[PDB]
Amino acid sequence: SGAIYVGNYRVVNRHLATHNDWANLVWEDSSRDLLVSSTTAQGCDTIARCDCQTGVYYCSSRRKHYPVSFSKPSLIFVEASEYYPARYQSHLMLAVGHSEPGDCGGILRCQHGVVGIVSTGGNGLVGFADVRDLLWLDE
Ligand SMILES: C[C@H](C(=O)N1CCC[C@H](C(N)=O)C1)c1cccs1
Ligand SMILES: [Zn+2]
Repeated sequence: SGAIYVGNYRVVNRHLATHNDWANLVWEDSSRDLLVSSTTAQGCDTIARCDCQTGVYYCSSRRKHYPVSFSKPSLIFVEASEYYPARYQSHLMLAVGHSEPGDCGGILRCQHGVVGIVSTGGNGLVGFADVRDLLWLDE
């Protein structure tokens, strides 16, 4: 569970999107595990516009924030699940750290703002769906 609220937008994991999210759809990318829906209320999360590779993420399965070094967004293979078949997920960043099913949605932040949200995990690794390239979220 977890979303980013910037302007009139809500950024969630596509596999966790609700009926309301789909009925108020703006953009969705299955390959990125991302969905953006429209909100009535105005959001105040600052999206980072950078090439930072160090940050801090929220881990609900531990109730702790964790500093991580993370990779640059890229096509990483992700194993089959009840939401998607085996495939390469684009714009994915990996870090050594704890992630469990229930942790998707946790925000990764650097000094510049929100970088992305927890999207994958397992094997002592955590994967983040990057949002920095989505410049339309600001306007
Ligand atoms: C094993 C599972 C995972 O990697 N999944 C399932 C949920 C959907 C993920 C995806 N991005 O396709 C893959 C997770 C462990 C920790 C957080 S999610
Ligand atoms: Zn940054």
